[PDB]
Amino acid sequence: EEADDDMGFGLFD
Repeated sequence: EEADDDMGFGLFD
């Protein structure tokens, strides 16, 4: 899955 756009926390982590 593509999600390497600066993101990762309490939401989809």
